[PDB]
Amino acid sequence: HGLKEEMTMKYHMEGCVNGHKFVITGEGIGYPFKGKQTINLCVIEGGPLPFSEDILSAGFDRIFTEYPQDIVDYFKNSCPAGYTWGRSFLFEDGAVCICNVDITVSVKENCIYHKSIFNGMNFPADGPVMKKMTTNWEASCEKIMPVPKQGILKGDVSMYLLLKDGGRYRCQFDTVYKAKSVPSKMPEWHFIQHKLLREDRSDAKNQKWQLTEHAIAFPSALA
Amino acid sequence: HGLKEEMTMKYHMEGCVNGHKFVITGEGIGYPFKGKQTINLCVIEGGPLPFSEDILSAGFDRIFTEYPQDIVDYFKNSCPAGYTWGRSFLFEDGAVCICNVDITVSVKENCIYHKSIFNGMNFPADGPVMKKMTTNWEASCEKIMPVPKQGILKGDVSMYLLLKDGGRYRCQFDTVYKAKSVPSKMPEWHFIQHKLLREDRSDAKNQKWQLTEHAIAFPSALA
Amino acid sequence: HGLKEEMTMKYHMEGCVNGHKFVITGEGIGYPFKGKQTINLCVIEGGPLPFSEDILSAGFDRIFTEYPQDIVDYFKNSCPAGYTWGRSFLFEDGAVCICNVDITVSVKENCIYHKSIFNGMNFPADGPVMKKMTTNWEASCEKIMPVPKQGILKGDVSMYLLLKDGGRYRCQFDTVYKAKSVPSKMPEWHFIQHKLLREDRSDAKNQKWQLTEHAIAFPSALA
Amino acid sequence: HGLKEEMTMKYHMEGCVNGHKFVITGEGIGYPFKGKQTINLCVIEGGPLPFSEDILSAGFDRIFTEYPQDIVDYFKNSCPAGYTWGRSFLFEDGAVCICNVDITVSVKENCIYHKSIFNGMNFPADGPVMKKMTTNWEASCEKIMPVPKQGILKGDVSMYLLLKDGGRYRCQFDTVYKAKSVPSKMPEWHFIQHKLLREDRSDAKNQKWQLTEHAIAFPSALA
Repeated sequence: HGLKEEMTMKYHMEGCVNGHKFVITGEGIGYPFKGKQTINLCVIEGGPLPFSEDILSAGFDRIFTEYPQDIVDYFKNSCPAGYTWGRSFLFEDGAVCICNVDITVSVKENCIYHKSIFNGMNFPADGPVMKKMTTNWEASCEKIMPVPKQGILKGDVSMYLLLKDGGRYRCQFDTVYKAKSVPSKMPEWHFIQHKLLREDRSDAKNQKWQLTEHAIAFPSALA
Repeated sequence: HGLKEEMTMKYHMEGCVNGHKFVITGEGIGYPFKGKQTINLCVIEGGPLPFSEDILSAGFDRIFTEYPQDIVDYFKNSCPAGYTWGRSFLFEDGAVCICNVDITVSVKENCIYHKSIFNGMNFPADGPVMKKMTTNWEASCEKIMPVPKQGILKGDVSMYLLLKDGGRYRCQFDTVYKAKSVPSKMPEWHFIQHKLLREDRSDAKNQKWQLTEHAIAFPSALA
Repeated sequence: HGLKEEMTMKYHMEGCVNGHKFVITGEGIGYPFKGKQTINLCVIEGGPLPFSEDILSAGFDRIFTEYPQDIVDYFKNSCPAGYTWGRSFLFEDGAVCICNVDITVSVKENCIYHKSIFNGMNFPADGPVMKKMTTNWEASCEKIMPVPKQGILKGDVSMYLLLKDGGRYRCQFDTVYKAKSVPSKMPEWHFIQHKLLREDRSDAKNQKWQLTEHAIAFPSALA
Repeated sequence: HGLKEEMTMKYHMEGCVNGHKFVITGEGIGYPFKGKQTINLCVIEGGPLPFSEDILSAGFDRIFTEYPQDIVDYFKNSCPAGYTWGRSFLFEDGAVCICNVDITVSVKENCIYHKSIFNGMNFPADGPVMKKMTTNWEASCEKIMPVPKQGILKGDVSMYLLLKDGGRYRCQFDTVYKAKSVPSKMPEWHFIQHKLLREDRSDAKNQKWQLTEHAIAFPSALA
């Protein structure tokens, strides 16, 4: 579908969180069929961010999911034209974010482009996000489900951002995934398990960090 | 504060709802001290809109609130520099929107400028917003609360959008209002009642409409 | 309708909060047409309660609401047979309660009886409820709406429990009110403003407290 | 822990849903180490129920979960004294239920006893629960999390009840699990996948049905 075992990618995110504007760019290398990716981000406007970077992590691609042969891979089937997705983030302390992403494969470059718009508000000044008290998202299991009359998928995952003191901070992710062309095949409902990690790489020059994700699709374990 | 009994205003909104991009411009006339306004909107890009216009109505100014003398008017006080606000809209069927607005008074024009960004997603294709089945918002009572030590306000109002068949469709609004300069005076908590009405004005050529709002601040009725 | 200007009432509540069982009895005197009541509660089983007594307050009667003559008084019209109500309490930190109440007028004794079942859970051990850090609910405005063709009302109020440190703790109330017998008349939607106050009266032998409420119904102030 | 390869169980549930009171009794057989159970329910008061029986299904035991040897089994370690649990059910259309269950093993009888109290409200008259339009819960993945320093667990699962017309009706479950004796060992966080199936067995004398469940615990799939 215009894809190879190893690919590069590019990222552009513009956002506003609690009224703070920012632009982030980045690049990475991934293995679409192994569901693995490693990416490096740099805050080119609005740095240093007054809020935890961890809230942005999921806003930077389900092409990078190891799918078994007997589950339709809606995301690779959408390539190379690609797909768009929209996601709401509902945090336990009343904060709300929305992210929209447009994904396109460049077959000429073997490179997957990502353009994001990220908007969020109502993070309490004294909460773990504005106080930068977060460390990493916990590993998760997302439910993926088809909307057959519409040729789109929905995702549903209850997420936990782990805190410096050892506590957890919950966020409900609800996602709509939409191929750019009408799919011939639709998957049945299944799960995707994720593990996403951040490592800071900031220095005198820029705020920057590395994200790594490993994702695998699974059917229900029950016969 | 650079305000007069009668003023004009200008509106620019850019947004995206369920992946549909659009731009809307507008102008009107209002009476700040009476808490009354009438505005006319024009869809300039992305029309006709594939969703109900009603979801957008509150995204286009608490300066137009009648305040009694013994309640601090945070919004008028913030003039002529103005203020900003951010709102989440949580609909009963899972849809989520976020709107950010920047408001500033041109004393030389006697005009209030409003620039807004509206994003929304997860409106069901068969729901009243996508099927354009709504008529008007019901009149409402918003609670306004000061945030101690941050010089900002929060707003909380449970809204109902009335449907062509006599139903109601609920949306929870949560707002943060922030003056561009530190306030010297902060209000105690109070209510604001609103009545917001839409009248279509669409050609065979163009999508356009008028909005009127009347808003009044009140303390608790129980003494 | 079996009602007088001054009446007595009786209360029996059984409940479980965070797995703690309790039984509470009470009595009071009220003024139905003036919207005022004072009641006295005594924990006869499960005392002293390991949670804030304030969560229980709204679980012990809209008969005690001053209605203007131009709004239908559904609650008084249901008497003397009475009415039942069911309410969910959704707290900002994830705690959830439900309460069900059965209300009947005894004309022989000029006394309104209240039988309630209160269930709640997921109050965090470190939170204001389990640490008894609450003082009183802030005054409120509830929206009351008729349900076309079911002979019932729905109430919607966003409540705030004031904290010892001066903070607020939010809870969303959603109520279903159901006259025992079919009403001849239904109200249009309106507001009810409430003010509810608690005074501790515990002694050497029982946990005890007094509650007072004043409630008045109003149309929209904008017509 | 007083457990055997094959065991029997007894149930008693008392409840009220939208004001309708009921009593259910039941009996089953199960295989704790294989995570399988089959139970038969009989409505002994308040039959036939005016709501879908499917909302009750999860209210009738995590002892019945196939556990990896390398994950601490909180539930079997609590036996034979047993454990209790509380759960909130937040449906997408605003209905709310709470269930509390007390579980205990009779070693003499090789029998697991369950006593439940189920209360729910705000199911819309025209919704799939009151219109009995549901067929079965879809198979799920619950996240199970230890609570540091309290010796309890929390469960979080986003559940979907399948409808006759092929649609889905969403419910968020949040559970608190509490061993009767303070545990010496706590598990790390993990998943439990479930599949729960209902078959109606109603005759002219009683409303009756069968439930089967298969549940397996898993760690995160990712390294």
